[PDB]
Amino acid sequence: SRRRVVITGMGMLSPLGLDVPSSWEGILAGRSGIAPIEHMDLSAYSTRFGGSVKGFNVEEYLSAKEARKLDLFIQYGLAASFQAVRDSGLEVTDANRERIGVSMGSGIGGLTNIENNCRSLFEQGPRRISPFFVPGSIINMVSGFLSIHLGLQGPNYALTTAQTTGTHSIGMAARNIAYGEADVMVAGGSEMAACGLGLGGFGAARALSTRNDEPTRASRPWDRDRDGFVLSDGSGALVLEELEHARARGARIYAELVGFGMSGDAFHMTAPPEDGAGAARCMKNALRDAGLDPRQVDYINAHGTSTPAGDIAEIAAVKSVFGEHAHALSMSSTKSMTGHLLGAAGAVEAIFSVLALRDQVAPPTINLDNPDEGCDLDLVAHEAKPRKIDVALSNSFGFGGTNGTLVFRRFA
Amino acid sequence: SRRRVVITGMGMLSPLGLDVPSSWEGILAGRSGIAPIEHMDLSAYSTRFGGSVKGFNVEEYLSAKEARKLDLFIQYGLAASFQAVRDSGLEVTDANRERIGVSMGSGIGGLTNIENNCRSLFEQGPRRISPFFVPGSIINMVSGFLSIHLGLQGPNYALTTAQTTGTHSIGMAARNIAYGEADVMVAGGSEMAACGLGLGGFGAARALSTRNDEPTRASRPWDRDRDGFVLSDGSGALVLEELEHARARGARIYAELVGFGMSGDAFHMTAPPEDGAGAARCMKNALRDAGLDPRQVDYINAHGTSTPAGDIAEIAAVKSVFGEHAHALSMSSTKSMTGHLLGAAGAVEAIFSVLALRDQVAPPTINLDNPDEGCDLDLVAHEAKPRKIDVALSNSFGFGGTNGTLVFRRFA
Ligand SMILES: CC(=O)N1C[C@H](C)Oc2c(F)cccc21
Ligand SMILES: CC(=O)N1C[C@H](C)Oc2c(F)cccc21
Repeated sequence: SRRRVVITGMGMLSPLGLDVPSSWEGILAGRSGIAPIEHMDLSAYSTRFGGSVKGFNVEEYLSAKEARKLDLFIQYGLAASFQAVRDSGLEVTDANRERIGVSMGSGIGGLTNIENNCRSLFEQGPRRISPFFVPGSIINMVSGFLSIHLGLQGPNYALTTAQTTGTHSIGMAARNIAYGEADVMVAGGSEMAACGLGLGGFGAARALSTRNDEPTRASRPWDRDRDGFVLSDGSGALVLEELEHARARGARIYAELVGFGMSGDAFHMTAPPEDGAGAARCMKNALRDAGLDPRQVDYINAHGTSTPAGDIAEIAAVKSVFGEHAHALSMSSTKSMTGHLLGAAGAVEAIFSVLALRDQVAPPTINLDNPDEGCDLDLVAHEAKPRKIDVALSNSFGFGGTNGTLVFRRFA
Repeated sequence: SRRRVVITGMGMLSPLGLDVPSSWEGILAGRSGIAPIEHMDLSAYSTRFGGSVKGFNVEEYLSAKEARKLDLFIQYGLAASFQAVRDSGLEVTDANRERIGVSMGSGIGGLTNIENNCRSLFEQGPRRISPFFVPGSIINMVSGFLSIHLGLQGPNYALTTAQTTGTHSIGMAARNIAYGEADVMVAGGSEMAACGLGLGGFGAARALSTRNDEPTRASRPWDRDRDGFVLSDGSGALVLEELEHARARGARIYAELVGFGMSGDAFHMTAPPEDGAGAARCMKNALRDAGLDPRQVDYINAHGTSTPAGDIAEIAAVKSVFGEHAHALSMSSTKSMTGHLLGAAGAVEAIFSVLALRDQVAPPTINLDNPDEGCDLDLVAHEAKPRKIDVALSNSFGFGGTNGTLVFRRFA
């Protein structure tokens, strides 16, 4: 029968820091992690900035000879995963290794590596493709390499649900534990899509902000002057653990994962419906799953991408689900500061939602200078808001009409 | 307690055929789908052959306009999915659409689109990248497009576990139904990694057969002269359905899905442990999940990739799990005929496992001319074997050490 699931460990690389505390300090201070991209020449591109991980040292985690064969999305995913496992205090033994698994996802995975090998193929030939091309690039290898390094023999898989990946990964991992398929899961996501194909591809779709001359002000969810999302890199990982398992070993419990919702829009390959009907169905599924009155919700970490259609669909969904309570909860987009980490967005934002619960503070939506028509909720404009938070919701929506909602609450 | 899950619809593209019954006729006749790859200059490549889909007509499924937006692997995934839904007879309505979901996956995703867009980027610059590059290449777009086309509002997601993708997709969709998150799921996988990048990337690892002179004899699981796997393209999809839901509408039931197991080797990035310890744990987990004793298994559809280490690990795992029953079951690799469809392997092989139950026949392992040291099981060498089959397993053992096993049983 269905078991309870708590969060005992968290790990992060973000545009705001190389761990969780440094990232959360930036969040509460309203700091932007967005800047012109330094790692490649983008003069031919319509967008030349994003949220890079700054000063990442993979040799804090892995030998250079290994790191050299792994795409950055794997390196980031492993770094966050190692942080989360160390943060949990869990010791992997012969007695528990079959009961610990991993579900770390990505939207696009090792596009940098694939692009670089495609260049070798076209300019030189197939004789110059890296022997590590497949295991160093494909999405399931965060889960794979983490299991090899820590000895995890439980369920080993990866989700790829575009911008919903991190949320689905955590929710599905929580169901594994709930249903008895595992006692512990490391779950979240990682992304590094800032290569020519990624920036060029999102650029060709005209999905990105082109605020090149003022990158820190580009991501402005629900602001009338928003012009699309800001591409960002990094990783979030959480250690999810069955409650009695956590209690038995005296684990520090950050919060309880009480609800998970999924739904499909069945509307459009890339556009969200204006009424946010799929997002509403998803949140209602999650609140029913959590056994909650919707009035219990204190804080929503929105998807809040800074796209024209996405931001207004989320206001419409929150008003539909919460009615008059929509005006009492606080909702913010931390993508205002981090930008959009794509398949990692739901992972870092689950962590921010747990820290909102730990610290009793709603992170700000920076850059919300002029809220757009209908954007008249408490969106925590500009400055962090200390407040009572017993229940926090994290929402994600993605290409394919794919929706995910996580519901966290304080654990006594 | 848990609901029962049956198979009510199947769909396929393979190197043997453009649907299930054509592919299966090929399988029982011992026909190879392997041939030199056409319309590519593979001069510089060490492998020039594979399993292509022959004569695929996407306009049976999609408008020319929607087809131009989607990678081949997505086209193949949608063809299998549409076939499976038609085969099921299911009518989607306002009363059930929130209870019907999709989990169609891929191991490597859109390498053909990535190649073509790299060509544009490198030749002409980023402003020639296709506007539909990202949404037309990402792995969750089979689930995405299918949900939009058929109006499916249930759980919408995509797995990517390398060569285990199709097995995991089917198993996790079965869990969704068994635990009441959906009543119907479309599940499986699709792959198109011919392309220069697949043949080049697997070739760089020296993982492929290089038997260019005799492509149909290349894939020879457990044969002492095997020299690696054969890359193949296509798709498999099943309609999974809660039993009472199937009975109420008078569905034709092919078989029951009674067990699903997962494990991680936690061993190596691409090679299994010599004794297949992880594969043994996975099969034991799947049998425990079905409440079956190993003695009850009649037929195993092996992973059987034709890699020297993989094939011998499976023999050890099966001997380990089945003890004095290990010679009584029949185990065959249909990859001997189809080659290795990577993330679609487990999807087409689940279908072959269901059809073994329907038709009471073990498909052959073709090319098994000289079984290797210790390969002394009933590997159904050369010719199909009519036999009693009540319980059929399908195994996938993929990169990152990620394992899946499905257990099917006759339904009456
Ligand atoms: C875990 C793994 O696969 N390792 C770790 C091992 C210590 O070294 C490596 C290497 F040199 C090159 C590539 C990978 C690895
Ligand atoms: C030592 C080092 O730089 N770090 C930083 C990070 C906050 O935690 C770590 C970890 F959990 C596992 C391995 C390394 C590190």
